[PDB]
Amino acid sequence: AQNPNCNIMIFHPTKEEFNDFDKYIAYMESQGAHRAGLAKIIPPKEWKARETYDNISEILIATPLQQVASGRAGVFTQYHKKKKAMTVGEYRHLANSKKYQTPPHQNFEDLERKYWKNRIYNSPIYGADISGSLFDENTKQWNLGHLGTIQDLLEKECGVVIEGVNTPYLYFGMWKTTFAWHTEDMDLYSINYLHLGEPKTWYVVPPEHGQRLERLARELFPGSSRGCGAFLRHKVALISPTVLKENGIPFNRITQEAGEFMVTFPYGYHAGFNHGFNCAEAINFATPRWIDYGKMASQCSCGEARVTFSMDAFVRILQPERYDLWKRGQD
Ligand SMILES: O=C(O)CNC(=O)C(=O)O
Ligand SMILES: [Mg+2]
Ligand code: NI
Ligand SMILES: [Zn+2]
Repeated sequence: AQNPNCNIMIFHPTKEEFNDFDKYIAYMESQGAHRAGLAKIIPPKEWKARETYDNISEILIATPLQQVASGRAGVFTQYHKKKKAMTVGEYRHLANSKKYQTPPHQNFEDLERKYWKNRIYNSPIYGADISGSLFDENTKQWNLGHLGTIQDLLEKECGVVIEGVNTPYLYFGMWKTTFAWHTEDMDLYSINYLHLGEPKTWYVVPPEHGQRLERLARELFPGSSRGCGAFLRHKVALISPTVLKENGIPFNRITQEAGEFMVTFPYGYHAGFNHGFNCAEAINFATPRWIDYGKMASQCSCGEARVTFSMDAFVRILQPERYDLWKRGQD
């Protein structure tokens, strides 16, 4: 069995290997990359996402979100307070202001220490889930707006034609912006490209050990667990690496820098934080190996998780028994 310790693997495809996206995902899996839940892909030196980032300041962040924490430094939840719209240029200036800018630090490890010590005492502002793309239309390799769609994959694998679409989303981050512990909708893959700016640190639990993280989370967040048998789908709970180590939960960590891709694999729980002003693009995708995970994915039916239109068909076809309850939670 490849990669039996479930380490995060880093790949360096050549320009020729970068042509066929599906093939390269299946190659990474042949080497055991999915066992970690997360892999890093460094593009060949000849590749670029677009020519420059000099003209993105007029993109609108319609609903910036202030991430307010509650709890203790290593075990907290966050809620998102809506703020007035602002452009990317306005947000960049805000991120770089004295109130929000990255503090002085020695290296990534020191900054990670500072994040876990101090995150809860501040409320950073995040642009999230902004439909759009920064890939040039002429970029033919690993262009996150030109991937094979999940609806087409389900049709190819299972024969059923379904409604829905699959487009990418932009994220604008700042120091301490935080992504809570979660798997993807319907335990899909994700891919994330860091277009510009400061890094993103990731934490990940191997898919084979995801239920260990869920059990800890039910212990640490006991009211939330009583409210919903899949409350991590709310995407609000944080647990630090120190707490995970104290409780014997298997995980790994890695820092993504600008110009790098990260792939998350089905049922790989992940969380993390941004180091400073940055812009990322991400999208969900499927492969044939996903189908079995989609069929078994938990679902939130309490009303909290609310998700895209296109998840309807996935639940309806892959999880017909759960469909009526889940749709009630959508309405
Ligand atoms: O840019 C981001 O914070 C969100 N990314 C993830 O959880 C992911 O791509 O799966
Ligand atoms: Mg612009
Ligand atoms: Ni994710
Ligand atoms: Zn719920």
